[PDB]
Amino acid sequence: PGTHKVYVELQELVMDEKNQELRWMEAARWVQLEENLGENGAWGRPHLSHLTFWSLLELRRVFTKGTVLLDLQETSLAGVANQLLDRFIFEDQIRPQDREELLRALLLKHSHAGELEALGGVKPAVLTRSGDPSQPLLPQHSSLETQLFCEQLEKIPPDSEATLVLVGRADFLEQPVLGFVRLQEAAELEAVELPVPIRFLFVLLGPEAPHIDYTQLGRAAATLMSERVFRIDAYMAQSRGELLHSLEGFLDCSLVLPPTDAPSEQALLSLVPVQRELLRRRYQS
Amino acid sequence: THKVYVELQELVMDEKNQELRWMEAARWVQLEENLGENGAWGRPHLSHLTFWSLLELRRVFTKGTVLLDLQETSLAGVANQLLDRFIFEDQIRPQDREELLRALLLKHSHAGELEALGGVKPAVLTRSHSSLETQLFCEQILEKIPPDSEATLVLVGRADFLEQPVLGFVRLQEAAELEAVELPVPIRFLFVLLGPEAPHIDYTQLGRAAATLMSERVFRIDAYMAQSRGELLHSLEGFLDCSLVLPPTDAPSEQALLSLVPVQRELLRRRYQ
Repeated sequence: PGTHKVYVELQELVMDEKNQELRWMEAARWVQLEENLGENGAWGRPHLSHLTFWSLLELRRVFTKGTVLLDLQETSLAGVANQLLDRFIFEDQIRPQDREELLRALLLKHSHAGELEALGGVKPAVLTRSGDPSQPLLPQHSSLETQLFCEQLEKIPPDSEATLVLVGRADFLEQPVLGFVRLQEAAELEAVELPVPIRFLFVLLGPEAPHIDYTQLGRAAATLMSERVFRIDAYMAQSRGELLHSLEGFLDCSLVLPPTDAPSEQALLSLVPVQRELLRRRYQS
Repeated sequence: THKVYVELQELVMDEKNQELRWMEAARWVQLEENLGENGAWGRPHLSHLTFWSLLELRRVFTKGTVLLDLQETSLAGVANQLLDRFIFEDQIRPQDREELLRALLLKHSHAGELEALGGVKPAVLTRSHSSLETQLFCEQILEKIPPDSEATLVLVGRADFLEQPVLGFVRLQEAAELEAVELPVPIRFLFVLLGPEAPHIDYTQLGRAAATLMSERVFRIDAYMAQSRGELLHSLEGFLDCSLVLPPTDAPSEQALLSLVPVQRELLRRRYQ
């Protein structure tokens, strides 16, 4: 009752091919393991969530100055978006001119995998000063997980609550912004098709910047939400400082594996004690 | 192109005489080997890195002091030019120059001499917990080094009088066999990481990150043909692009690490092409 297991969904602002109207569509989901959604429309193989260094860099940077709304007494996604944008303006995260377009982007239709066969496809999109969507200026890199696992719901616990992670690109925004919202009571939103109530909202919006991949940033946020210690801390957090402390503990026990010319598959096994001790340090203090 | 042998040395004190000196801490030939207490080299292992180590390595490399094709054959001249360029780039004050020169010119001890010293303890420079790798690999060379190999020396120290952490990257015009520091192969690259006590900075981890960076073939080639600090920075950004982070997870360790094999093989496909 105090804490629940968390199902995480990552959704990205994308362009559909048939009508060229930008819409929210899920890209990956976390039920104790990450499943990615390919271009064909079938979920890939579940796998352990590996994070890039830059994604964790940017997650820490946007979380340090991030906006958090804890125990927010609201039930609808529109009201939550209104409150988050008001707190964004209060914290100088966004300018008041950005509010109308950010709101109009937040209540777009949240689609799922079932619409991929109906629609022509999905393409990455960037939201402009007006309502028009654009083609991203920075070079496009295909998703690594899509290239690895994609190309070829009964596991959800009954008392689990959902977490929605929304990543979007907006060229008119001055800097990337983080929005973390914990609802006072878990509420069923139209954003998630599943009958799992929503407790947490992750909103990561920003302009195109070097070393910032918003898909990878959303993956890092979702992996952090799927971590047991951070999940408990987010449930019990009463301020942004507790979330930041949990994130520092998360990064202290993260294992960074640098490039090496010879992947032997046996020198990798030499880091089993390292992984065990890092998990011990994460679980103890 | 040359094969590398990286050597990490740290500023320490000896119990018997309380004298500051540079002590062997780890070496890189093909995998990382750490020196623990009692003077026994640990098991060879993959050079895993911490998030904060690579963080601060990038931070101090961005403001790094880079000397390339330096025409010196002794450690004293390299140190003199390095602190002169430190003063020129305003990394350190001119008053700390004498003390830093005194520190960089202390005796460089090695594995064989550790037992005769009656122990070695970590030290911090004044102006006047055990390592994870030791805990997990050390509780229990010339043949391996290729003939046409050149060595890298990573010098790591703590100096409270310094205001900020300072990185100095020196590349020699010709490989030199320094008399002060004895190595099986001549020194070419010289990493100098100094600074005060600061949050999220473990200087052992900074030196390990620098040594792992220098052991990487692509960065080694780039530093061989680098002509400015920007090229080194770009190679470091590519290194971090290919860097993979494993978050703390409850999966079984063997399967958890084996899942990273295809991710690594894809992540390094165009790096070595």
